[PDB]
Amino acid sequence: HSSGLVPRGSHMASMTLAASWQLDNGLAVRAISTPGAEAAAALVRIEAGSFQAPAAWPGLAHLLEHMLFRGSANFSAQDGLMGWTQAAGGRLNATTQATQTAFFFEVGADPLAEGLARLSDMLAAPQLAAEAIAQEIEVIDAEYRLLRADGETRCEAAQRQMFSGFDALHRFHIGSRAAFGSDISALQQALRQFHHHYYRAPNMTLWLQGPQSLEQLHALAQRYGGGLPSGETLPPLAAGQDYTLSLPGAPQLRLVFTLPHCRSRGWLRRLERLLLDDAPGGLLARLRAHAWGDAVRLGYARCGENSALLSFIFTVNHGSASEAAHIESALLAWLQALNALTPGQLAHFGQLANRDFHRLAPLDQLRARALGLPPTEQHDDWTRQLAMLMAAPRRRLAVLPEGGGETREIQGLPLTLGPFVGAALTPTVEPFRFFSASAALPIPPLPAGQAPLRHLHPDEAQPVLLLRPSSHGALSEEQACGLQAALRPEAAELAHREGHLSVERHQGVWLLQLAGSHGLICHGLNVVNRALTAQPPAIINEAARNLRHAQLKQQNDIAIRRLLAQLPAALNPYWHATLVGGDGELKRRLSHLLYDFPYAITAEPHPPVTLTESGAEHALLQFYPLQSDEAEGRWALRVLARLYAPRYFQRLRVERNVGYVVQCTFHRCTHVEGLLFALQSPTFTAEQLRQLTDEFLQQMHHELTHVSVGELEQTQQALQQNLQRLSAEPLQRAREIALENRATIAAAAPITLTQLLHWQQRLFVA
Amino acid sequence: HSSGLVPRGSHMASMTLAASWQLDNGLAVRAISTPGAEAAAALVRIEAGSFQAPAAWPGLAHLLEHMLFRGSANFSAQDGLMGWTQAAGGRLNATTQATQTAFFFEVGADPLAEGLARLSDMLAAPQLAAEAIAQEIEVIDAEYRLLRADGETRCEAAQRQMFSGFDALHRFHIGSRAAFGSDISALQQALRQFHHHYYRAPNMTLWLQGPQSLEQLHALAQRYGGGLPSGSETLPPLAAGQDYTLSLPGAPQLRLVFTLPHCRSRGWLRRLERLLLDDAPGGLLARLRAHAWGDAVRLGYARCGENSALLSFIFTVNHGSASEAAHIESALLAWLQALNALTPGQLAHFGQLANRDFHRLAPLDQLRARALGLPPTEQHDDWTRQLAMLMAAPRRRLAVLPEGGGETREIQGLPLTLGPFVGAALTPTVEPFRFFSASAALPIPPLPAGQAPLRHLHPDEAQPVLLLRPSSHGALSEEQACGLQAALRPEAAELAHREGHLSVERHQGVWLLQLAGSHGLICHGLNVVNRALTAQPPAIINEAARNLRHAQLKQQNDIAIRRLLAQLPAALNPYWHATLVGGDGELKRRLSHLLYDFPYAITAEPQRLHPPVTLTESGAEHALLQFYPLQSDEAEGRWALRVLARLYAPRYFQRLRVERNVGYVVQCTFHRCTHVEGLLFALQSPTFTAEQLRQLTDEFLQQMHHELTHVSVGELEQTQQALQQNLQRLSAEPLQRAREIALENRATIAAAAPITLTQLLHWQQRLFVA
Ligand SMILES: [Zn+2]
Ligand SMILES: [Zn+2]
Repeated sequence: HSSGLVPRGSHMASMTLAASWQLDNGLAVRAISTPGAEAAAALVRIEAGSFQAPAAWPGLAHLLEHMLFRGSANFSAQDGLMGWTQAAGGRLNATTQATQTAFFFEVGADPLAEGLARLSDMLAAPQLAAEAIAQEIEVIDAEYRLLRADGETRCEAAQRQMFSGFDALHRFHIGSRAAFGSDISALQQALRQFHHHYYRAPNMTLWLQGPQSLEQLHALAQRYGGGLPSGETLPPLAAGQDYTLSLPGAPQLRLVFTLPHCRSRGWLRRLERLLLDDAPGGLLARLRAHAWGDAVRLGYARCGENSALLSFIFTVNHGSASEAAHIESALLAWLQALNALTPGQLAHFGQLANRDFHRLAPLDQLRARALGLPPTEQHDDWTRQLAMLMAAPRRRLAVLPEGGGETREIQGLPLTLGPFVGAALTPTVEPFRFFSASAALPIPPLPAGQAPLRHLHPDEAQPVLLLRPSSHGALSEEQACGLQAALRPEAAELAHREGHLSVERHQGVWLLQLAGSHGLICHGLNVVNRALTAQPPAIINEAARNLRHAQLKQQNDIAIRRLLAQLPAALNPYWHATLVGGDGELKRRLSHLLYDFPYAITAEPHPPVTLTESGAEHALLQFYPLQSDEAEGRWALRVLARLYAPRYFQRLRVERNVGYVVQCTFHRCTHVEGLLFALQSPTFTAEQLRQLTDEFLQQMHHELTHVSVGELEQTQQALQQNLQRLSAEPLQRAREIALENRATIAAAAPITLTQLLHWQQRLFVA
Repeated sequence: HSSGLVPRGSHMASMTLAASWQLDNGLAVRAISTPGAEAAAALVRIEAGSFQAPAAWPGLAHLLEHMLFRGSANFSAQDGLMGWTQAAGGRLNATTQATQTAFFFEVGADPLAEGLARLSDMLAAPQLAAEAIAQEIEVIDAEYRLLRADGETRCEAAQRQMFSGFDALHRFHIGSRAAFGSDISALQQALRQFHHHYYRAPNMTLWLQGPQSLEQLHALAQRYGGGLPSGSETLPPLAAGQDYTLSLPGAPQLRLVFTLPHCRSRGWLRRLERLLLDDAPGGLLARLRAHAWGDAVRLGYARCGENSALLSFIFTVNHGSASEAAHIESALLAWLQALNALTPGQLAHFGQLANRDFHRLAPLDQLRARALGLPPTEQHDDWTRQLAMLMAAPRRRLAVLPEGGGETREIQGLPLTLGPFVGAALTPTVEPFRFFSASAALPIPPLPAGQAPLRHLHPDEAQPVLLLRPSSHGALSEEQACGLQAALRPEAAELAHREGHLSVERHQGVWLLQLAGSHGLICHGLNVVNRALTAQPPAIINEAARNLRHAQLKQQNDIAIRRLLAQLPAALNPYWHATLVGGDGELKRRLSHLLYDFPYAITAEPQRLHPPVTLTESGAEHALLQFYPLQSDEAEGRWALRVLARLYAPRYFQRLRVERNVGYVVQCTFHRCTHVEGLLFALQSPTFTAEQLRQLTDEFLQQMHHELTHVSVGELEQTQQALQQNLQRLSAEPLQRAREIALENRATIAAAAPITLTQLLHWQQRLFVA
């Protein structure tokens, strides 16, 4: 027995903390305190969506969402949450779904009260000015014309067509000039009645997440949540027909199960993490090995208080009938396999799934809690969930370029629906297998040869190896897809051992990234050399299907995103290697193992771009790069961006309705920093958009002289506060050290308006 | 629809992360990364306890637990975990339970690998030397004789007597000179078969928690957990038997014991506990106190086998009459039925409140809870099914009274005076319980015209804390203190739901009223403190009297060395002083006005030396307790004291506990008592006398008088660099952080650091020669 008498002084860990409340008005509150965090975020969810709009007002809810950003009893639209977030360099978005609606933002810690002040106000007392309604009728009709051509929007309408239950399921919900009406006065009282009936506190939930303490978060809830007003069932979905949908693009198989909507939905996040696992033995490895398919994602959509659709969305290869039957047969057997997961496997994959979640940004964590997949809990009723789903009614949507039927107006969208030509399911008897025990990491042999290696922040912890091609074009598009296909099994294995391996584009720059312990990078780099040398023909084929899918996906994007895709190639055989962290002996063993990397490793040693599109949509992407390498410039470009961005949006989006995409931002692309302008319009031509951007630049030429030195100091403090702090997670942190060089920049701060005005004109005149 | 094109680049929040693995060898690993934490901790739990010892070797497990801290293949007892935790100033302990055993430590972050090295080595390859066995038989037999006088040990033996199911339940498990026997080489073969059978990786779970990344913790778990043995039993559930009355000195108790399946999710028990211990009006404690049926409760949970547990509700009662016991059971059953009605919002509020108390624990204690106690709550845990499982479970009653009849008998090697349970009838229907649901806004209190003084450190800084403390030790009686607690305890629980804090607690000898929260909250709470504390109804003064007598009886039934620590503040020695630590000038000034109506005169804080204190006990236990106060209050002084204590602490332990078994309690530690800092020595022995123990401490101070000059400058530089890192950090929680600022003065203590040997020994002189 212990020989101690008095306990040693003890200091608590200071971890994440949660708390739940119900205000006296009926608002539910969920606070999450994350000490030390950079960002704070908030989200209000309302229990009403599209399905709750009156049958006579299609898209009423969509319109209400737009209009809440158009001014409230204590804030005009500019001083409201939209304009305040933009000045602040925050994030902000909202979503109207079938049965629920949500509004949410992300800012720095301190200005949280001001943000909730405005979120609370727009939710409680929107102006709903007839004049604003008139404007947003046009904005939605534009979004409606654009949505008539969107693959996902039409896929989701098609999926709902596979089920029945109630009228709203198959209604039009986007809205349109036709549907909103000529009587702007009767539209505005429909809005007021919807808002008055559903935007009550007993019908809302507020999530709060920031570095603030639970006590500070409670007070903000009481203060801003207390100022919301105080004061009906859908039947469940029944399975109908399978279908085929004809759409341009890579073919899909979407298996859609109709499920009850349970309170405990974290199991679905663990299911997602297993479904998306690339490891050998899993579902994706099997589909690729047989060239049945290449990717999957999970859709979950609540359709009512006790009714939901869960959709497994496969990108497939041939789109043939026997392909679909093999895929569905594989999914049902894999779901069976998941019954055998041991407690340790459920915990391992469950907490793997939750750390994918904790790595999202606050805004996106709150989104997932409110409308997406919650965090996993280790004592859910896993096998009871599994048995619910495998028995749930399920229908199949094949999406194909040629599919049959003729186009038809369904839910206000053009849907070409034809019968599903299915083959018989053939039992999948081959066993699936999943990670369980992690063995000791092999110790690779070192080559005698040796390649050059940059080593930064030596002998610091959490080492990261970054391998990148010399330039844009030193690695081809088809080679990347070959890299990703071959390393995908192995990166999955490394993720269980807590290593990271990825091959991804980061701001136009292909990076191979390797991180973990010292053993992990050594073993992993060895695995990379072998996986990429003798490439079996499955993986060449898969790489060719992935590239085809990537091309088809691009041709079917909206033009402004397609123009952004085209920016890297408009701005422009050896690789470079940089190790960030780790000791000297790590640097040297990696030096040897890099010699067996299949590509030679060498040691590391633009005028404005205008892109346009014409036709059914008009788009302008203007990139004004900074020619210099100076610290004072790259600082000024960021201060300029921050001052320009809210002005650009307010002038061209809210005042004049130039189009649905309106954005001026700082952007880095293939190591070139510069200012980005983006516009896409249904009416104005690309050249008309370039004219209005030039007009905005001329405006800024004379307006920034007059910026209150109050506004400038607050802007240069705010951006030095965002920027001096390197990232937490070491992959983002390793790029910021090796590539972006955030450190050297807040160095040149602050500066005078004379120096800023100087950098302005150097940037936007020839 | 959104008008953006490119995503704004964002940084993740750097929160807590968790991961689980299984090594090739079968070890389960559960990691928790706590970025920025000061401490790291590790626990290994082994699926074997006392019930698993062979019937022929009473106490084999207890001995194995003692003998694993006596050296292993790569580490002596001094270089091993015990001595190494002592050096680095960390925490260490172990527990053998009915069917499970755990070893765990807590240290600073960086040296975690060193501790895993030692922990791994002692779990895998203990020496188990005969000379140390025979030596440890003595320590345990002394622990046996002491435990035959422990109230809780005997209570836990009586509870098992109310159940049946398998032989080990009622066996003797402490061990004794008698039970261990004279054939020491046969004892050593028994240990080693026990170890070699149960101490293998497939039977072990490793918990690690620190500021390290998940990838680092994973690497450490591989390195040290992979060096554990490889290569790969049930007990039947428990039947209810008899109720009992157990006769023991001390405040009467009632213990209601439910026999349960041992399920895999037990976090619902932590929510039940948060509800059980809630002082709010409408709940269970408030009802017992309003009727003077009893004054406290706690929850016990004991795994007994793979699908058998005992859950025990342990009430400190008032009178202990048959009628009182039946009122308390009637209330508990009604209350458990009340918890059925909790809404999902109430389940989420109390479950997360519960987890917040879990997260206030130190790393070491979180790991203990996970492995052996109440895990964290999960918000979708079939609450009503587990409540329905509990309300349908067989249950038995143990009244514990100072005189209960029957006559002593030897049961589980313990003296137990079991009597029949005198049982009244339940009260057929009884009043409804109610629980917090909605939080209304907080009342704004009105100011008085008067005004009081109030310092104000760290102005206009967030998370303010109001500390009211009496002027000295005799400014508030141990009677009024118990009356303050009884009047605020209701009001403190309600502020806890709104996330403020209100406490009247003794902090290192200093009574302290603490209030923390928003500015609105402190004002409201301070106003409530005044109203609740002005006029106390006889109910509240009775409650205080019951609580005072309970404190007295607990004290005079504790182990001697603990009773002497309780006397140290008295042996060292009516207005109040007001401090605010954070907040506006307007907070300070309105607080200033609201303090005028504090029923005790507040004054401004004013601005001597104490000889050493020797406390002693003689009788069946012999205990000595010496506090050598530092008599100045210079910085270099209050630093040197902390260096010495760090240097002394393992030396005191290695010589007196290990090298000479001088007793089962042995400790040298810096200590701080009613504002006096100093060095504290504590010893308790079943053979040496208090004056003989004083002699070894006298002797020990001379060894360091000479030996201290000869300390490797690297060990001193190292000792001051670990001291300085830990000390310069101010606490996370704002209350501790408030005390450290406004009382302890932690910042100043390290201003003087480092120090050279000449004034370290200069300070050692003043402390002990005078
Ligand atoms: Zn012991
Ligand atoms: Zn829209």
